[PDB]
Amino acid sequence: EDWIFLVLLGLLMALVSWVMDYAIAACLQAQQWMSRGLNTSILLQYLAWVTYPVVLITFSAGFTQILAPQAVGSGIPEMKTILRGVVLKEYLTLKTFIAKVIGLTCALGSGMPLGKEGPFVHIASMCAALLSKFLSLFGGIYENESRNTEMLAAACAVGVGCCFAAPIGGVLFSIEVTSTFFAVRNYWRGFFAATFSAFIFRVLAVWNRDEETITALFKTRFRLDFPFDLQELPAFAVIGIASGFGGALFVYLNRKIVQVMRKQKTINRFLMRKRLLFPALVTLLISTLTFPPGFGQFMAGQLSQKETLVTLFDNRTWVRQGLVEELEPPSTSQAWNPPRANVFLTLVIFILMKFWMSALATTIPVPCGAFMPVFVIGAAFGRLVGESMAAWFPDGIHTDSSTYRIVPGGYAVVGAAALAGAVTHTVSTAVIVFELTGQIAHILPVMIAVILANAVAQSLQPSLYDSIIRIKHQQYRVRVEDIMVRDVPHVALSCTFRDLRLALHRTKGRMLALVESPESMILLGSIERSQVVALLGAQLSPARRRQHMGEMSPEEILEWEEQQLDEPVNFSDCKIDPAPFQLVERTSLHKTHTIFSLLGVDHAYIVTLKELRKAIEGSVTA
Amino acid sequence: EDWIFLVLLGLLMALVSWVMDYAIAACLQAQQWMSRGLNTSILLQYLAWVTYPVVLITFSAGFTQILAPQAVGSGIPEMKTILRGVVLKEYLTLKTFIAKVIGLTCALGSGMPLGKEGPFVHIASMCAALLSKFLSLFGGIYENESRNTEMLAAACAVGVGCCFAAPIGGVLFSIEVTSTFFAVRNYWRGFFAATFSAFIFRVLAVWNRDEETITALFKTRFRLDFPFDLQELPAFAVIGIASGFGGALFVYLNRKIVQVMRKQKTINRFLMRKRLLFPALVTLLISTLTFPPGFGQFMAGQLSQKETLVTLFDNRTWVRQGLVEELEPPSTSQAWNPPRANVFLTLVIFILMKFWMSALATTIPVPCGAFMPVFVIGAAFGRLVGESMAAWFPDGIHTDSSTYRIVPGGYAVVGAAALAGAVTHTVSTAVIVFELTGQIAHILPVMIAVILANAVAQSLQPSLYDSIIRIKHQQYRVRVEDIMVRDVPHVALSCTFRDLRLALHRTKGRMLALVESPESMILLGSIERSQVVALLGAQLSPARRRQHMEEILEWEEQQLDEPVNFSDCKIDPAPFQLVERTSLHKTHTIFSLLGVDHAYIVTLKELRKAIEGSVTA
Repeated sequence: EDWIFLVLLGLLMALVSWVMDYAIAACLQAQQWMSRGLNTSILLQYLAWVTYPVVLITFSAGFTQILAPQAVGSGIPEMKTILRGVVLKEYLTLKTFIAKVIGLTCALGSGMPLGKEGPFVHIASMCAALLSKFLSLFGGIYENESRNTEMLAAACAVGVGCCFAAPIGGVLFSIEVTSTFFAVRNYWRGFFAATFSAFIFRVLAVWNRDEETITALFKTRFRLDFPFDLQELPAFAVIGIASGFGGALFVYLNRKIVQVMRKQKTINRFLMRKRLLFPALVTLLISTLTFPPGFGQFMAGQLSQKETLVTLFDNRTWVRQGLVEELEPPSTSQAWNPPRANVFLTLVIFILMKFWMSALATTIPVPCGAFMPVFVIGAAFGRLVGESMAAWFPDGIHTDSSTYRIVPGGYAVVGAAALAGAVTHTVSTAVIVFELTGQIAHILPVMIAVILANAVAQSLQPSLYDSIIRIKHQQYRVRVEDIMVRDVPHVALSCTFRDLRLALHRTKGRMLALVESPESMILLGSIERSQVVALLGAQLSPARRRQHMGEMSPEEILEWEEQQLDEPVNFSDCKIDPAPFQLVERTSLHKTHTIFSLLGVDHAYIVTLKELRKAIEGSVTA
Repeated sequence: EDWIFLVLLGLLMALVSWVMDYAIAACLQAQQWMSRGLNTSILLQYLAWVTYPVVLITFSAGFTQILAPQAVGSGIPEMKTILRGVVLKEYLTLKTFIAKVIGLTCALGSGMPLGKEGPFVHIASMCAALLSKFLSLFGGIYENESRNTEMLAAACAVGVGCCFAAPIGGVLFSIEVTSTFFAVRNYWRGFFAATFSAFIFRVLAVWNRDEETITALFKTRFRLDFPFDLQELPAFAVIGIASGFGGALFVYLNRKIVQVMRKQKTINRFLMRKRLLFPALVTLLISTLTFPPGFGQFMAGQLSQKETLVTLFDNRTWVRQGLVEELEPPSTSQAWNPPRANVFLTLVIFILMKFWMSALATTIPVPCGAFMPVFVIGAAFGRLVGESMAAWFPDGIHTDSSTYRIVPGGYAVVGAAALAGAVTHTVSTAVIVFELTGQIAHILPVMIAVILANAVAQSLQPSLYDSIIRIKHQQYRVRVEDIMVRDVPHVALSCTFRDLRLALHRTKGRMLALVESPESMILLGSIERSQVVALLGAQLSPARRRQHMEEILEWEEQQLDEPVNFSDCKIDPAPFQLVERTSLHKTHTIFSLLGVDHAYIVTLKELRKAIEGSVTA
């Protein structure tokens, strides 16, 4: 049951990933062809390069808003809530699936600096849930909510891995971000299905002849014998620490911008009146600023995210390219070398500018991710550091009568992984970059930088997903009993339905306490609403009524039904939930936190969560 | 607090690992020098090659028995119970630490086909606990038990990673074996400390000039551009499936041998009388069977585990060595090519013999691991498959007008990873082998073989560590209430200490419920042992009697009317909570979350006995 479900999930995920990659590649090449074919005049080229991304962003935003507004956003915090016990059923629908897929496809094909990790993991979970209902028609065993949650958790890992074609890093990323306690059984299913999905995706890529064989997406060609020297270790460490700041700073600005979007009343009014104008305006601004013959000469704006990341991982030293540039074809790296600006100046401009472009683009009401822009900007930072170090040591480092030339690509990988970890607070970023590049020779520098960046970022700022979810010994002193109300309705065993209907019209609660006797008061079991509906539906069979012997007003029928309320109730056929939640009134808040973090139950033992959460919010912010 | 603790744990672990590796290398080179220096006569060479491993094994077994018999065994299943909530305090001692370290050193220097991961992770747990106890003198915040368990779990990953110098693979392996529910916070601490463990170990290795730079332990030199072809995918998959059998079979035979070692009364009596003879006898047998000029010519017995594993990872094709063997120095692989036996025959003999050799050596009452023999034998199996495939395709596979030669080293890596995963039921083994080899070019075939082997092994047999711990719709019908005795002693709030001492002398339980009245039975508050100690200490103060102006037991009885206070010391009045009607699935998950033993008193012993009774019928 489980294994075939994972296999099918992986197969459909590989198909979806391949078709989305093909669509975004087609959109990108269409954009490049339109830009190049209108080179006769700068004005027409600017007009096309502006209108195209604007058109795609407006179309995606409008389609997502009309079809399913819940598709807006990354969705990773949403599944964090899902796996913490808060079941938002509205997010897992076919309409939201189509809206999110089309919106993410258009956003990624418009050339916007956005990521796919969030919407794609959301689609992973949604597809797993849809396959769960599809298999439910062939058997009720899938109706279990615990197994559905397990499959959703596995599908998160499957989607994150299929994003990078990295089954290990994807599953580790999902474990870090979507949960705090993870079962090794769920790890097994998630990694298995992610492996199958990556296999099928690579086979499809080979079949389409996009890649010659099953290989890495971001191939590097660093030296394996001597990839790095010991004297390179501390600077690499610095690359981490600064990246941590670059992480802690980033999560700051984004959280501010949305607040500026939310707190300002005039901006809110403009959004409520002209919701499609803001994405159009920001896309206009970014397209104008990244115009290749304009400011794009200082940013290499003619490159999309993929080729930019590939170029940043180049193993050659750009600073020394000026002497051996006669016996090779024109490589892509020449786009980073304008005749008027040095490599270092271009890298600094790209960093300082793409930083705030990504910060603003992450706030757009479209399905998009943030891991890709952070990865690209960190790769640029690492490339800058590596080029600076190579400039400081033109002939490399001397060790044991040998001279080893410094490779800026290793520094770029280090910086990308470190800044991704700093922004996200996840350890798998090293695993993801390792599986993307295909070389683990730089394992120690990347790892040290990632650890340092994650540590300093966690010391400074919480994670970006936590920011989204928050925007979208003295503990023993406080007691819970001080806010408990003694007024609770009780139902006698031999009472009539009059008191029951009076309580139903008086109390809007979802549950009632059916006690055995007022003295012992041993509660035997809760009653579900679906149980009552099923009993009512089955009771109206003519056989039982016969054996247990038109413009009319409904009041007469209601009176007859009231007079016919002397029949017994049965609890044999349908299921009964045997597990109330458990706490003690004197439980320490640490154990409370651990238990509620373990599985995420909204209810405890009647006490409600609303006022307790109000008190907690009033005890932490002040 | 935590971070510096991890840093110190990593530093000491790296130092211990480096000194252990140096000692093992010194013992191995001493054995090789002794064997080579007595080549004048085969009899004396055989005598030395027999006595030396026997001497080290007997010394290790005797020292472990005398100092701390608890150090016997791998230590992983015992650490798993510690993380499941069963606190066996006897294992985490200085004496067990010293005994286990010296036994590991002697056993791995004797040339025995054994591994270190289990005993080494046990060292990790013990040193983390000892560091906690040492620095607890500087602060009380560490006598909390939960944080002690967290650092034990972190040290598990620390030790497993430092074994392979693989920060990611070690932590993931530890998560697979030692726990079923793991916190990402514990992952962070364990991975941090393991990373600095590997860093310091590599720095020390570079300083000692053992390695030129910080690099992989088992360097491979496979082609990075095109490492494998798609037509190689199904055979690689087969390498997994058979390895799964090779896993499920292995865990079988070991569990049988110990059972035969346990059930047989004569062997057991010999063990009580001559416990040092059995390791000596088995060491004599294995040394005789791996004698290099004897049967070792068909098994390459001149090579220990490390160089054997390095040779099995060679990128050259052995079958074709016979034509281009004139312009290179004599490589280690020549040890696998006797003039009388082909490569395939030698590999098959090595497989068939080393399999049962490792199976028998895993049962020895010395601290040893099984991952290294399984890894070596799986590498041999993969090398055999790769050589056979290269023989079937002498010029490689043709793809896109190109011809690519088959590299048996990738097959050896795939087989080793698959069989290690099949034996251990751990997915992480791919990451460990990847960080050891330093190349991830064969990544997809490795994971396919590992997952297939793990699936078939789990379908067939439980894990080796589970075997060790077990040797050392109608489900809903059975209920717990059917085995409960309704008679439980109760203590009234208005009673004297006479009834309390009577209950303590009658009931051996650690805690009792002090209720107000037998009717309401409202438990107001528990009394800790420290509370009783404080009351006893304050009871003997002469100042209270003086200022208010045998026989010891009578005086205490006369002084039983003093007040009690609940202000100074801490009290935890909230024991763990469960429902009697909890279904078995979530019951199993909880008894594996933090893991409990007791619940609400109802005892689990009779239910466990009933479960154990479901096997004979």
